[PDB]
Amino acid sequence: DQALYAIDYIKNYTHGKIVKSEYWLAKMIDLFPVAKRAGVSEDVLNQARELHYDAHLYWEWWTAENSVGFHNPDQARESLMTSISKSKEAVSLLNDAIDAQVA
Amino acid sequence: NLKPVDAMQCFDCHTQIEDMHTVGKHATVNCVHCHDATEHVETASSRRMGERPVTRMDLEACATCHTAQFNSFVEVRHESHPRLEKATPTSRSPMFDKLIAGHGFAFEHAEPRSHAFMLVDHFVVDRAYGGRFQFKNWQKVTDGMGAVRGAWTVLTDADPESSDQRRFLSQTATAANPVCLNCKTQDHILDWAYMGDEHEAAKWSRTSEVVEFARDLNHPLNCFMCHDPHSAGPRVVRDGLINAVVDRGLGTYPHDPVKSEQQGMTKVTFQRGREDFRAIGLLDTADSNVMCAQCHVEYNCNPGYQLSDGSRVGMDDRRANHFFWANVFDYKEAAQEIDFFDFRHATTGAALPKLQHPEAETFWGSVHERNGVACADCHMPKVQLENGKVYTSHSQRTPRDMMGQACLNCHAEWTEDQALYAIDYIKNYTHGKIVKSEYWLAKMIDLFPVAKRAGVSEDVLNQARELHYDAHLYWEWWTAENSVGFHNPDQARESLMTSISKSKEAVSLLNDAIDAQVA
Amino acid sequence: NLKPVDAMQCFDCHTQIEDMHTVGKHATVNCVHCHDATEHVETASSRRMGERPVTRMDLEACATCHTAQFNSFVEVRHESHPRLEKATPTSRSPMFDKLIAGHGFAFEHAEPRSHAFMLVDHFVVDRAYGGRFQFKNWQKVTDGMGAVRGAWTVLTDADPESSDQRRFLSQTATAANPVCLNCKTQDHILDWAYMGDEHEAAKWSRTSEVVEFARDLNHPLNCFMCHDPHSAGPRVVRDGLINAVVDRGLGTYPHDPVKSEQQGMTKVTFQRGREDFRAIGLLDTADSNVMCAQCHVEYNCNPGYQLSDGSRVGMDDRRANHFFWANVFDYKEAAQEIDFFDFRHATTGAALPKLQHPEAETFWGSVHERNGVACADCHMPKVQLENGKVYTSHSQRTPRDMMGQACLNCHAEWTEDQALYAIDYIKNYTHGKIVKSEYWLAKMIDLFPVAKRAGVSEDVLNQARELHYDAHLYWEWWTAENSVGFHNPDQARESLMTSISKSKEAVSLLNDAIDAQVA
Amino acid sequence: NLKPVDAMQCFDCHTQIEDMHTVGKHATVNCVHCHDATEHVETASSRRMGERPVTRMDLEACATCHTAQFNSFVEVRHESHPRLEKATPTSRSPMFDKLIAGHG
Ligand code: HEC
Ligand code: HEC
Ligand code: HEC
Ligand code: HEC
Ligand code: HEC
Ligand code: HEC
Ligand code: HEC
Ligand code: HEC
Ligand code: HEC
Ligand code: HEC
Ligand code: HEC
Ligand code: HEC
Ligand code: HEC
Ligand code: HEC
Ligand SMILES: [Ca+2]
Ligand SMILES: [Ca+2]
Ligand SMILES: [Ca+2]
Ligand SMILES: [Ca+2]
Repeated sequence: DQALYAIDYIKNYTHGKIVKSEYWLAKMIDLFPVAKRAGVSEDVLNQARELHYDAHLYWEWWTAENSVGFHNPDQARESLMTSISKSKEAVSLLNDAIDAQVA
Repeated sequence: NLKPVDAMQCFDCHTQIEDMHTVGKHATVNCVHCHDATEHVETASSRRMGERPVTRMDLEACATCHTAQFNSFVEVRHESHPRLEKATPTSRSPMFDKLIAGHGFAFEHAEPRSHAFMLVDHFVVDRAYGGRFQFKNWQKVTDGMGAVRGAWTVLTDADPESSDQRRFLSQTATAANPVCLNCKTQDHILDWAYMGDEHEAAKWSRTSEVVEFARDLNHPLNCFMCHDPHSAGPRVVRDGLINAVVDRGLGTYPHDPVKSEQQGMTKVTFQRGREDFRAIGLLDTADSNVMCAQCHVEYNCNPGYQLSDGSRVGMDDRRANHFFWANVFDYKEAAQEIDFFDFRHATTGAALPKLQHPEAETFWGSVHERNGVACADCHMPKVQLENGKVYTSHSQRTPRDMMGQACLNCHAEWTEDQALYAIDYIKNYTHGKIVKSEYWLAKMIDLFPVAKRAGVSEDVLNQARELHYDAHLYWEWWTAENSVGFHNPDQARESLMTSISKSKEAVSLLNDAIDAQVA
Repeated sequence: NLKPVDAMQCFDCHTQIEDMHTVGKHATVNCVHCHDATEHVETASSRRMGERPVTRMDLEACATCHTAQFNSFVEVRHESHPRLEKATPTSRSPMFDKLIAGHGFAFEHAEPRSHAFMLVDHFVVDRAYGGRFQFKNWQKVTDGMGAVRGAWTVLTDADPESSDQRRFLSQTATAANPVCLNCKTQDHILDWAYMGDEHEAAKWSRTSEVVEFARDLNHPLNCFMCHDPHSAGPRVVRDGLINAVVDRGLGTYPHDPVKSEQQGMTKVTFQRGREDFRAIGLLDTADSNVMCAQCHVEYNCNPGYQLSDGSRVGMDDRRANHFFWANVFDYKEAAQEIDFFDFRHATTGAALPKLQHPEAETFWGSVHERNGVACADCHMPKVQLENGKVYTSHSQRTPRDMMGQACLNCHAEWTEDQALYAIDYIKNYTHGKIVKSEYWLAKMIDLFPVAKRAGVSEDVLNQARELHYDAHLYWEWWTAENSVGFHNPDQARESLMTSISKSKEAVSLLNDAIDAQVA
Repeated sequence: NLKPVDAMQCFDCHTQIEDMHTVGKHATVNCVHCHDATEHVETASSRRMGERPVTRMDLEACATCHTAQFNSFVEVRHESHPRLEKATPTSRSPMFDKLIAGHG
């Protein structure tokens, strides 16, 4: 029971960071149509697309991998925190650009 | 081997301890079990401490003569899933990230696990210390006995050379402050003045550097939090609780003056240099409702802002250590009474409250509470033995693990499966209304950017923000509270229906205003 | 609530207690936990007792600070079948009635059950008090906690107005005497002189009226039988054991002088006025082999007869309280040394020994004993806890209930089923040889009436009687011993083959003599 | 205790019930098990009901002679989770509120 509990600690923690990475990716993705329709420049959209590559990579590795973090818990944690960081940077970029177009 | 000291010599100075120790069930328990005071005795005067004696606060100090209670307390319930994030589709609050955006809990909020881990879990959670403290390795997460022995036996500090709060991992927060620690440990009981006020005799206070404070603390939920070590009689030590019940005269049962008198609290104060320093609350009866309410309540333990003018309320302010001592329908008035809110929502801009596990305030007025039932009856009942000396279980956990003692002794008309079915009926119904409240809150929140970008007036947005306060309060109480409605099902239902009503009113307001701007 | 007494004042007289109490792990344990000495202190001098202080012998005196050990001790093992007669085809000795005829054990001899019941079971067995004492009703047979609280809380006396041993039911015997009680209780520890010799300061002795003595005794297997109450250190209190080990110089391990020196015993005597009165044996180490040997040995605790001339040896004689402290192959010589036998066989007329549960003397020289294993390793091991303070189980019972701790910790090469299979191989083999030994003993016994009636000479019958002594000894050791050979399988095998050899020799002798007379 | 009624008297009016009752496996089951019709019999005509008889519709009316089927029917399956809302992430329709908006 102690060994199973140790596995579940890692899987539960990793899965929560996968879900949070998805929340931030989804939040960024939903801003793209709003930005395009508001007249945000291709230069800004391309900057956001470059951030999307990294936000996607550092998340999808972990939904693709079958151990839910168990095989390398510190690596999963560092990667998923990077995904979230990249999405947040993209959300800020797009929101600011949308707000400038509207004003 | 321990050698007894002359307690009468101590009592020549310590008349308060004499009055307590000589009369209760620890009258034969010598001071040497918990104190090393040789140099203190040689140097103290009637008014000055001299050399400070050593006081043991480890739980093993009580385990020598009370092994059964200690072993029960340190049991790890492996079925209480560990490090399980609440903001996921399969846990308590699927839309928590959207609803709580702007608050430190967004960084991590896991479900509770067994009491042995409370202090280590406080130190390692991602929202507390910027990831500074971690288990030594991932095997240590199982070690309840090690955590009890001391947090620093199982944890590391990423930088022992600095004491500032900062981020060591990118997606962390630094929400921890000294007030939090009062619901994780009382190792600091002699080093902390009542309420965490500045005091000459206090090493630590509300305004301390929390990283330095953390390093001085070791043990979870000390045995003496509910039991006076000198009299062995029932008590509480938590300052904010004593402040609500006694200082503010609210009583142990604010809705019931008679029960408050029968089951009351007496405040006892201890001085340093003849100035009030610390306090305890002795209980009239061994009332677990009040013992557990030292921590299982809604509280302030953090900086915030004034509702009146939006200005900062810092750790230096008494409001940073506060027990509201109010049920869900009295809470808004209680927060207005101290002119306080917690955070501004990141999307809506609304001033919002942050709610903490309010089991004690939720239990008031429930069918079980009105019938004289208390937390311990369901969560730490007497052990049943075919042959043996009965003692009280100290493994505070769900009644599902001990249904015979926790439920069926009172409910003779039910089998175990029938009692579980009754619990699940209430939890299933309540959870569906929590999910529906989140759906309507999320729908309202998503309209704020659309309204702002459409040119909706600040007057209309401010009206919606006022509705957001209520929609949030009447929802979050129930994701914060751990029983998923069981502790007071009719109250949960009325509150969650109010949340939904408030969100719907705000959605209608915003949609109409957006539509007018567009036309 | 208890109020502590001034222990230093006691020590002004009691220097022997001071030297024990101040040094051990009970230095902080006040006398008031076990003594009521107020009127004693008011009236005593260092040379005059004054009023006799009260001493507590109840187990709850220890349970107050050691609940885990107490609760483990009082557990009832329901799978240890109760009141199960050994003289039946499905138990230990199918032909016991034929083989033991002439002895009191023929009236009833049940298998042992849990320790909580030892004093009540002694009082109610059909062989002991003529049926005088019974459980209050048949429900009380389950009440281990009640028996521990006191025998007289669960038993009745058929005639409180008389104190003579007599039959109240027809098929009972009156074998009980005061020496028996020393292996059931030590409630009388302050009222019984060493060995039960007559003494001015002793209320009770070997020659007391056993019904009166019985009425004054309450508790089974007191906690202080293995633990000194003043030092908390390991000891024995049983007079017969101290007499064998120390007075007679045999040592704790008669077959190993080195182990006897490393794991020895120090006799401590306590005086009444100028005179030696009682004694204990303090142990060098916490050696359960010697603690359990206070009772699990072969003994005299009864009147008998002399081998030399057939004369009666009564309770007044020192031989009526005796530990032989000899293995099966040394026993005959040990009994010759004191010139003693137990009974004359009802059919054969042979002088015979009666054997009592010789677990300690059987265990000597076995593979486990030679490897430093002790009774507690298999029968009261440390508890294993995922999280908790380790303590020693006090539920003395078969290892089958705790195979992980009792066997598999040392035998990593085995599963539980493999270890059980190895135990059963030995018990099955040993039991088959016990049954064969009984077959040959019964065949011999049955020839005695045929031989007598055919006019076989007394010289021949006497030769056969001398063979009966050995055939008996080398069989009954193993029905008396409770492991069915497991404690020493090679010795059981050698002894049982000797029994069968002796019976076959007697059968041949008698058949030949019968045939010559005829055819 | 129940006392049987004269079913043939009923059948004088109730030919449809006669055709059904006399032929099936309840031909020996008396009307009193399910109907109290004393005042009805005294007041009815061939075409008018008169006083309305009582008709039992409780399941225990069948349980007297068919206890096994009744006991099987009333069993509660505790594993069939009660009051469990379908519009939640862990049930049948996670997005039900959005999709059904406008319906009760
Ligand atoms: C008079 C000379 C004293 C003697 C004798 C003992 N103590 Fe004391 N103690 C004394 C003072 C003036 C104070 C400061 C608080 C006050 O009452 O004014 C103390 C403090 C303590 C404490 C608290 C220590 C802390 O960290 O805050 C303890 C635990 C304590 N003292 C214990 C103690 C013991 C066990 C004594 C007998 C061995 C003893 N004290 C004697 C004054 C005097
Ligand atoms: C463990 C079973 C203890 C026993 C035995 C004794 N003390 Fe104690 N003491 C103990 C604790 C955990 C604390 C911290 C405060 C709390 O309320 O839990 C204390 C504190 C004191 C103090 C300080 C009181 C104050 O001014 O703040 C004093 C003066 C003190 N203790 C004295 C004392 C004496 C004299 C004892 C022998 C009679 C004694 N204590 C026993 C734990 C335990
Ligand atoms: C042995 C030296 C002890 C130490 C160390 C601790 N306690 Fe104790 N406790 C002890 C005794 C002999 C008793 C009386 C037993 C009886 O029932 O007569 C107690 C009692 C308690 C109680 C019950 C009090 C009551 O019901 O009024 C409590 C709650 C208790 N003890 C708690 C406790 C704590 C928290 C300890 C560590 C600070 C502690 N005890 C140490 C003996 C000993
Ligand atoms: C021997 C071949 C092993 C196997 C099979 C398993 N584990 Fe292991 N584990 C092993 C070692 C030598 C270590 C390092 C410990 C040390 O010596 O310092 C570990 C470590 C772990 C950890 C901690 C991982 C971390 O990142 O800190 C965990 C949580 C753990 N082991 C669990 C675990 C599980 C659940 C296993 C079965 C699936 C398992 N281990 C097998 C050695 C071996
Ligand atoms: C008493 C009024 C408390 C204050 C002050 C703090 N916490 Fe707390 N905490 C308390 C309880 C009763 C519980 C269990 C019930 C629950 O809903 O969780 C907790 C739990 C935690 C946990 C574990 C669960 C989690 O949220 O991840 C952590 C990590 C935690 N608490 C941290 C924490 C912080 C950082 C605090 C100061 C900002 C704080 N707690 C104060 C009771 C009380
Ligand atoms: C409050 C959250 C508690 C903590 C911390 C500790 N105990 Fe406790 N204890 C608590 C309750 C509600 C009760 C039952 C009181 C009643 O009469 O209903 C107890 C009881 C005890 C006792 C008395 C004997 C018994 O009933 O078991 C003892 C000796 C005891 N508790 C010891 C003890 C120890 C050693 C603790 C730390 C491991 C401890 N308690 C903490 C509530 C609380
Ligand atoms: C019986 C009438 C109860 C009383 C009195 C108290 N609680 Fe309770 N609690 C009860 C139930 C049926 C549940 C749900 C348990 C389940 O397995 O579904 C709870 C839940 C909690 C929890 C969370 C426990 C968990 O799920 O692991 C906590 C922290 C809790 N309760 C605390 C608590 C407090 C502090 C109480 C006194 C104010 C209290 N409970 C009383 C049943 C009962
Ligand atoms: C000298 C004035 C004494 C003081 C002070 C105490 N005790 Fe004593 N005790 C004393 C004597 C002379 C005797 C009799 C010795 C003899 O020769 O027989 C005793 C005896 C006891 C006993 C044994 C009683 C029995 O059943 O045989 C006990 C248990 C005892 N004393 C306890 C005791 C306690 C606890 C004391 C301090 C409270 C104490 N005694 C003081 C002489 C004196
Ligand atoms: C509380 C007032 C106690 C009473 C009553 C009894 N015992 Fe005790 N015991 C007590 C303490 C505080 C300790 C020391 C704990 C430690 O490890 O520091 C002990 C110790 C023992 C031991 C172990 C001794 C050793 O290893 O050297 C034993 C065997 C023991 N105690 C037995 C015992 C008996 C038989 C009692 C009834 C006569 C008894 N104890 C009462 C506290 C208290
Ligand atoms: C209610 C209809 C009962 C049934 C069913 C069982 N028992 Fe009973 N038992 C009952 C009573 C009222 C009594 C007498 C209690 C009293 O007033 O003294 C008993 C007694 C016993 C006894 C003791 C018999 C004796 O001769 O002393 C035993 C051993 C016993 N009961 C056991 C028992 C068993 C095993 C049952 C199921 C087969 C059983 N009882 C059923 C009341 C009732
Ligand atoms: C210590 C050397 C003992 C003496 C003196 C007496 N008995 Fe005993 N007895 C002893 C042990 C170790 C056991 C358990 C092991 C076993 O083989 O039984 C017993 C058991 C009993 C029992 C229960 C089993 C039974 O035989 O029915 C009884 C009723 C019993 N003992 C009675 C008894 C009598 C009457 C004694 C004096 C003639 C006597 N015992 C002395 C250890 C010792
Ligand atoms: C001999 C037949 C014993 C009887 C009677 C009692 N105990 Fe015991 N105890 C015994 C052994 C062999 C041991 C282990 C010694 C070792 O070091 O291996 C113990 C130990 C204890 C202790 C120490 C703590 C622990 O290891 O659990 C205590 C406090 C203790 N025992 C208490 C105790 C009580 C309360 C008893 C009466 C209910 C009791 N012991 C009887 C052997 C024997
Ligand atoms: C002719 C005088 C009748 C007699 C004899 C009985 N019934 Fe009747 N019944 C009669 C009529 C005209 C009606 C109205 C329906 C129709 O066929 O036109 C009824 C109705 C009933 C009903 C239905 C009652 C209802 O609530 O709708 C029942 C259950 C019924 N009748 C039962 C019944 C019984 C059991 C009789 C013998 C005891 C009986 N009826 C005789 C006319 C006549
Ligand atoms: C006793 C007075 C009965 C009452 C009341 C009810 N039923 Fe009955 N039923 C009864 C008998 C004697 C039989 C025949 C048994 C056989 O197999 O011979 C039946 C049969 C049925 C059946 C089976 C019919 C078939 O297979 O054709 C059914 C479905 C049935 N009964 C249902 C039923 C209902 C629903 C009742 C309450 C309205 C009811 N029965 C009452 C005897 C009795
Ligand atoms: Ca939990
Ligand atoms: Ca709050
Ligand atoms: Ca047995
Ligand atoms: Ca013998």
